Amino acid sequence: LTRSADYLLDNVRIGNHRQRYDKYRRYVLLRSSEIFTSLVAIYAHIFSSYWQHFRRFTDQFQAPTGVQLPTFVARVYISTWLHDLYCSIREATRSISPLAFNERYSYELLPYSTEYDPFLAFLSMSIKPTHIQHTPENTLWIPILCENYDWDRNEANHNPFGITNFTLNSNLFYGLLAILKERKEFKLSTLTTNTIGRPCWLFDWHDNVQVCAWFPREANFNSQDVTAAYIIGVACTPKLGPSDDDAWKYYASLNSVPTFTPTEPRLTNRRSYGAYEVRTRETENNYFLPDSLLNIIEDFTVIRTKIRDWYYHSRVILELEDNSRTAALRMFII
Amino acid sequence: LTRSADYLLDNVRIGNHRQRYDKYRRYVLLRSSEIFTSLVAIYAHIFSSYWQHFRRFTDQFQAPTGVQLPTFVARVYISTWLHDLYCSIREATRSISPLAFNERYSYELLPYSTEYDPFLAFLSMSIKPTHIQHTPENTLWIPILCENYDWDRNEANHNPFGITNFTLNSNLFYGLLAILKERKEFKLSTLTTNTIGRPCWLFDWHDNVQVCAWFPREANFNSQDVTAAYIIGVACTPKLGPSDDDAWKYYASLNSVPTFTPTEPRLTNRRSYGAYEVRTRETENNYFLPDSLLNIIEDFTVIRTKIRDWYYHSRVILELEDNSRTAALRMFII
Amino acid sequence: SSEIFTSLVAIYAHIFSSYWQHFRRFTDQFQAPTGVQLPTFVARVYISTWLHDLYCSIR
Amino acid sequence: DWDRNEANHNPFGITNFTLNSNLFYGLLAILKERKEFKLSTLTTNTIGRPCWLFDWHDN
Amino acid sequence: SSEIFTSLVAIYAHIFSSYWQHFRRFTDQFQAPTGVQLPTFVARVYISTWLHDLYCSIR
Repeated sequence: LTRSADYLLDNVRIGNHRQRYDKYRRYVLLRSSEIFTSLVAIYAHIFSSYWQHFRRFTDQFQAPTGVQLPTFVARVYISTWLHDLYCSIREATRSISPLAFNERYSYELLPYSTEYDPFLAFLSMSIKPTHIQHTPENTLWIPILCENYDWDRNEANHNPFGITNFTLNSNLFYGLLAILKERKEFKLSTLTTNTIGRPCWLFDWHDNVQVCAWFPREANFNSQDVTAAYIIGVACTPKLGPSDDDAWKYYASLNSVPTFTPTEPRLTNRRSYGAYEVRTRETENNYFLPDSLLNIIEDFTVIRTKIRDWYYHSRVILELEDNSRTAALRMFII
Repeated sequence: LTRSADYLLDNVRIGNHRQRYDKYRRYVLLRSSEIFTSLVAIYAHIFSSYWQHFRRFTDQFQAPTGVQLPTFVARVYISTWLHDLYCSIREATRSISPLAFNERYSYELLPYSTEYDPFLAFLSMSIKPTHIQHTPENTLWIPILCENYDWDRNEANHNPFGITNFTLNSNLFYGLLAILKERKEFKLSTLTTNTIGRPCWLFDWHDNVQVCAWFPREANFNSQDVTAAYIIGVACTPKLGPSDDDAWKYYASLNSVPTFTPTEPRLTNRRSYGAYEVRTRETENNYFLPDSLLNIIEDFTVIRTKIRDWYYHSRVILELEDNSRTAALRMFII
Repeated sequence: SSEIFTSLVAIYAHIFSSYWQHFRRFTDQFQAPTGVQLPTFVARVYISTWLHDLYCSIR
Repeated sequence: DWDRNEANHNPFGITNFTLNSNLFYGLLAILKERKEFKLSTLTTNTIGRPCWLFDWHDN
Repeated sequence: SSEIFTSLVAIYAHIFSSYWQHFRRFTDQFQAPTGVQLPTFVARVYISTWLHDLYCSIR
């Protein structure tokens, strides 16, 4: 059936058509403050495990409040890593998608360090303009640390992103880097200058422990990205996966039945399915009717319409005429 | 980081869990009435350009009311091919998915032919239970010719599906097969005995020639399937792709604006995207209100819930806790 | 393209009618419009298709 | 004056322009199997010949 | 920078129109600002991007 296929392809009759180009750039805002706290909490314990090498170094500093000194050290460490993560994303967007560089990453910063522990040097490698394949849209996701970046040159009051306990201290950071370098138990790796990241920061984090991949495992991730998502025990991005929601139910008083895992009676029948599914339920306890039913009842004291956006992987047939159908059948069966 | 991943895989923390098995069965109802019409129309053309070879054999039969003899011969040919396609799908579902055999294809027919032209043989090879990979749900789509069949043994009265001009005729069919066999113009092909088909019949057909694939091209189809779908110039199934539904808009009477492919504004934002997208609108003429909302209007002389069903490819993290996070981090940075 | 069509139809109907035994059984299913002989009608169809394809050749 | 209806297509101003797919392809098959009639594949040149460019006068 | 722009847009719209069977489906997603044709729209975007990048190359 390849002669008919080739004949339909020589004309533009059929093909592989898409409306988006291959690595279509999508910005996605990182959490950047939940990640921060998760990492600070995971690193304060590592530091406390070997605190006999930091108890003298930290005698020069004073913690802001009842925060312990290992948490202070971890906070400064992670704030510096975030500061440098901005810069690593910025240099990655220069070789891939210069438009993201022009619109979101134009401000220049040099990184405090080129060496971090093997894990933060792994997320530095991963949280980058990552590429996802074999989903309906072939996308290049660009991580965004913040929408408006609030830069500053005095690095004592410097808090570019809106993180709460963000603290830059070059004295603390560089003393701690010397400690981690001279100690035989701590290992430091240099940051890799790659351009494409890994999906370790894109999984969807749901109710109990339900972390679920909205993209195929093949060509996307290899269980080392699930490990990095595991050590960051929180979501790195908002929910980006597909959802098949039903119609709205309305209630006068807050008699709303709790969302039962016994599968509360959904109104509409399901349309799309996956191998793993999570059922949720959103609420709106003060929703005002959309200004049209109000009109209708006001002249009472209805026509419904809905926009559907069917998204696909590609368009396969471009121009259908009977003569080409008959010619393709004729060169096949004659 | 592979040591940490093996640690998180021996202790079963991360994984590849799915709630649905690999070739998950899904019945999809075939058109079989539009397919029949378009196949008859495209085969009457190939028969009338070679009518000297069929004119003397078909002088003994009479077309029913006002049908031309090529159209009548094509109707008989296509009706017999559909009869045998039932049996192809039945014997394919017997082996794989024996429960769909028991509940959809229990009735036994005997096939009239093991030999058709190359294209009807290709379609017999393709409209078996197709396997679709790399969509959120790894699926096995099973074509259903009809929900109910209305069997009977009278050959001249048999219409096992709801097709208007379905005509079985044994003498005509076997004389026609003999003619196609001895004419060197026409090819014949033995029907294969495969069990998994091809997605030729599964594309989504929209208002224009906008025929689009809701599955990746890699591992699914190869543009011989696009050709086979092209020769059948109609939709073979209902629309199976995903759509990003908007919120309903309300109007008093039929005063709605026309639909704008120039993108009239949609109420909600966008959540899911494809490389190709088709925007449609669904009008509902007679919709009163939810009866609870009517109760609210009467009590007037608001709360709103909605069930969201997120679907994914797998569940990647099974059991999360800080002891395992700390262990898998320590074994990477110490 | 109107004089060419007429003269080509006229000179091809002659070649078709001297070999009409080979086209008689195939063309019994079609009907010529008003008073056209079947060789002339077949030549008209042939020449109209050739002109259709000549457009594409020049394009 | 284009249009897609095959039985109504008359892309030029010719009176008896008649397109017919079944007739054309059956006729081509006949010309192909009859050893009397020759067939030729259309070339893919780009410059023609002046066969059509001469000046025709009253005689 | 604006006479050059128009000269280049006009010269490239013709190149694009010569092979428009490969852009007629791609440009179905866009809408031209005014009575400007779609090959001119494609050429305008092409040349504007080239000018944008020409700044950078001179820089």
